[PDB]
Amino acid sequence: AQCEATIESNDAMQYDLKEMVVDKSCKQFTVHLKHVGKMAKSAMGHNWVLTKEADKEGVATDGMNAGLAQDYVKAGDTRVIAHTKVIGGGESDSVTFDVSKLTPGEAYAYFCSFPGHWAMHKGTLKLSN
Amino acid sequence: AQCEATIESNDAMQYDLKEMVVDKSCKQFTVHLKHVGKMAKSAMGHNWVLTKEADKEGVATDGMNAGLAQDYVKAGDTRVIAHTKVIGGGESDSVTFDVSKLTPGEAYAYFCSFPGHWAMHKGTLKLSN
Ligand SMILES: [Cu+2]
Ligand SMILES: [Cu+2]
Repeated sequence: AQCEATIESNDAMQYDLKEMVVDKSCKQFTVHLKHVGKMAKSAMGHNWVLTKEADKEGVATDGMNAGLAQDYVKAGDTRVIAHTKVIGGGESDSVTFDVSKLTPGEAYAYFCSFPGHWAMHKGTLKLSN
Repeated sequence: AQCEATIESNDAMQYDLKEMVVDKSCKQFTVHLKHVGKMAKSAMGHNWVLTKEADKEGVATDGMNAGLAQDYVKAGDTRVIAHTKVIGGGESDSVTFDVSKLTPGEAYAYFCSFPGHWAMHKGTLKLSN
C-alpha cells in the first residue's frame, strides 16, 4: 500500500495527524504537507521536520536560529532525516526520503520548527506495526 | 477595577480580550496577565507588550532577538510603552504604566513577543471615558 502521506497544518498549532506510519513495504516515503489555513507564513508558517526523538529540542532550537529563509532548519543538520520548507496558508510542500534511514520499531519525532511551534506542533512516526 | 484590567492567555496563541479600554480618569493603568494554560514557558510562554501600532513589528523583531532572559523585549527599548515578563502555565505577572505615554484618539498595539506569537497573539488598546 502506498508510500505517501498528506499531513495538514492550519492556523492553529496542531497537525491533523498526531501519528504517522510508514508501511514496511516502502523503500521511499513522501510526506506532503498542506497548510490549509489562511494566515501568511510571517504569522503562522509551518513546516514538518523528522528526527530521532532524542534530537528534537536540539534540532528545533538550531532550526529556529537558522532563520525563515533556511526554513528554520540549520543548513545541512545531520540530525534531520527529512524536512519540508516552511509554508503559509494555501501552500504545500513535499519531501521524499529513504525508508532505510528508519529502524523498524523505533518511534521518531516529527515537529514544526517555526518559532514557538516545536512543542505543540508535533507527532510521532514509525514503521508499520 | 478602576484603572486595572486582567487579561488571559492559554496554551494557544490568543488573549481572551481583543480590545482594552483605558478610562480617561486614569493616570496609571495596571494590566494583570495570567497564563491559564499548563505548558512550560520555553514551550508556550507568553507576555504582553504595548507599543504604537507603527512600532509593533520593530519591537517584536528586536524582542525576539533579545532572548527569554530579557522577556523577549529589547532592554530599554524606547518604543515599548510597557511590558510584562514572559510567564508559563499557571503563572501571572502585572505591569503598571503611566497613561500620559498614550494620546487620546490613538489605537495602540498590545501583543506577545514570545517567538512566533507577535502577529497572532495580539489586541488593541484605546483611551476613552
Ligand atoms: Cu507549526
Ligand atoms: Cu504568546
